[PDB]
Amino acid sequence: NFQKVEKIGEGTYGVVYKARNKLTGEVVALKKIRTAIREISLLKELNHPNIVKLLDVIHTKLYLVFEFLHQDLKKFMDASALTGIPLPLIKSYLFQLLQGLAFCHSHRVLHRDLKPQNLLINTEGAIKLADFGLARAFEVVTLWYRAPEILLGCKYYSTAVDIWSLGCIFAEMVTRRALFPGDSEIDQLFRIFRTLGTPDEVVWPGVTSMPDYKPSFPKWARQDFSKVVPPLDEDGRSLLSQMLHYDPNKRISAKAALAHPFFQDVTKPVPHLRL
Ligand SMILES: CCc1cnn2c(NCc3ccc[n+](O)c3)cc(N3CCCC[C@H]3CCO)nc12
Ligand SMILES: O=C(O)c1cc([N+](=O)[O-])ccc1NCCc1c[nH]c2ccccc12
Repeated sequence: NFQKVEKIGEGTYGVVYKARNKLTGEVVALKKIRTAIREISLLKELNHPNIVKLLDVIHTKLYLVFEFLHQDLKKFMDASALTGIPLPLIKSYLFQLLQGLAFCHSHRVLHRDLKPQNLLINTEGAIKLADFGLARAFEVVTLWYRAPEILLGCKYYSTAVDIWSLGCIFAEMVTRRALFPGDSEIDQLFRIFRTLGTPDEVVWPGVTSMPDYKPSFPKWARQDFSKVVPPLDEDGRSLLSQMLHYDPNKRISAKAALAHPFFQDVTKPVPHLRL
């Protein structure tokens, strides 16, 4: 084979290896997965600083060669759990991720499975989206970041599902605890309901006609964001509240989120990375 190879983890659609090109010496990441071959390959020339670069596509069964990043945000959050990630770095990372989402959404590409392990960081302060759910689009599953319209059975969900996931990640960076740590689809939905209130037609028109909506759902009252992400200042809570709107049509877009006052003082700090 063309590479020398070491496992780094499991994406949603296949296993990921750190590897060195035998002839070139390039250090890269290889994802092994298992027409569509087409639109994936366009993504080689659609590049953004906050999206992981796809280097090559190879089919026998399907290999994807990516640039290599040195840490993922789950490991970085775990490493930072005793002290917390500094607010300026949280804010820089959120801003960068919204830039990546604005870009891919503007090209009508959804991610669909944002989670801390899929967000990759380097020593220079960048963070990049990875592990796009693009294989269906063209070992226990984590539901903690799933938008409620997905859980309620919406077939044709939108770019808003990514804003929801990013909102959950934002909250988790701030509080150092997962916002909605469910272990089943209904447990995930009811954890969301218990925190944000059971949605109704007032806050989410059409929710009661969603495929998996049940009139027998318990009706929980909404608690206040002061309780949900206490340390976060009012600008951060306002932005988070707009990222976690039940109605996908009221939920803030990535482009709109970038203009939120929370980012008026955004900067690009350097993380303390132990590699
Ligand atoms: C795009 C392919 C890729 C490139 N770098 N990289 C990294 N680098 C960080 C890193 C390096 C060395 C050891 N560790 O533990 C982390 C991790 C990672 N992933 C996290 C773990 C689950 C699989 C996979 C998901 C997201 O692609 N995927 C990638
Ligand atoms: O990230 C993955 O694992 C992944 C998986 C599959 N797949 O499984 O078919 C396909 C593509 C993937 N990444 C592409 C990253 C990418 C480069 N330029 C872009 C421009 C817009 C949106 C995204 C990108």
